[PDB]
Amino acid sequence: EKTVIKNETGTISISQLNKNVWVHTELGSFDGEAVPSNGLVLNTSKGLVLVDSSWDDKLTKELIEMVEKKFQKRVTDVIITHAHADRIGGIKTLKERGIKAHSTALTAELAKKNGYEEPLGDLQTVTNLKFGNMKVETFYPGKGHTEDNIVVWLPQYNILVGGCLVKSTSAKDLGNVADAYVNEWSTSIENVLKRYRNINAVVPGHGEVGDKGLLLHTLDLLK
Ligand SMILES: [Zn+2]
Ligand SMILES: [Zn+2]
Repeated sequence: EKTVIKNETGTISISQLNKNVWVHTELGSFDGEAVPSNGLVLNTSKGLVLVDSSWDDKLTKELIEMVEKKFQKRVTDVIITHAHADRIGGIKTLKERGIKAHSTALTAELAKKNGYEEPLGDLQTVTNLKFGNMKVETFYPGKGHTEDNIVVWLPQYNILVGGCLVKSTSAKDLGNVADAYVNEWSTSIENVLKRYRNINAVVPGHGEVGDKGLLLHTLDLLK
């Protein structure tokens, strides 16, 4: 069984996928309803790297503090996968702590438009990063859940962070489609399936970790 570690109220939890990769999950509170959100923690020889922040600054601060204490190293970098609050809500905390906040230019453009502090806008359609020995690829597959959503691939593990482009099994509909492109979203998923033909685990933006079947599930929800 996978190691799971929580804060006191259970609003932040980390679950181990392998020696150096954990999923972080936080509960936001909205109209009295708990709404969970996932990202990744990468434990690298040169610091911790997160995929996504959290709903707000309070949660982002607590997440950073938890992982820095546990892994005994600093959070150095975060990859922001689109400009909604569950992804980027902690950007003020990142910037003031000197944590590098990577994003596409479009994500940065949308963040600014919406009144958030800006991430770096450094990621291209395909970008390859390396942190210590940890390899990370970012990929913009096209519009879907939002116009700017990217996925993150760990080629040493064939782990895909689908983010909010990819729905969990428990999701029975597409959720928030105000900012979505539902006629393009299938093609974007197909672009991911074509790029990564052998996938070991898929982390959705919300809900339980799964596998390639989550991509197929999302295709079915788009019919
Ligand atoms: Zn979103
Ligand atoms: Zn989301």
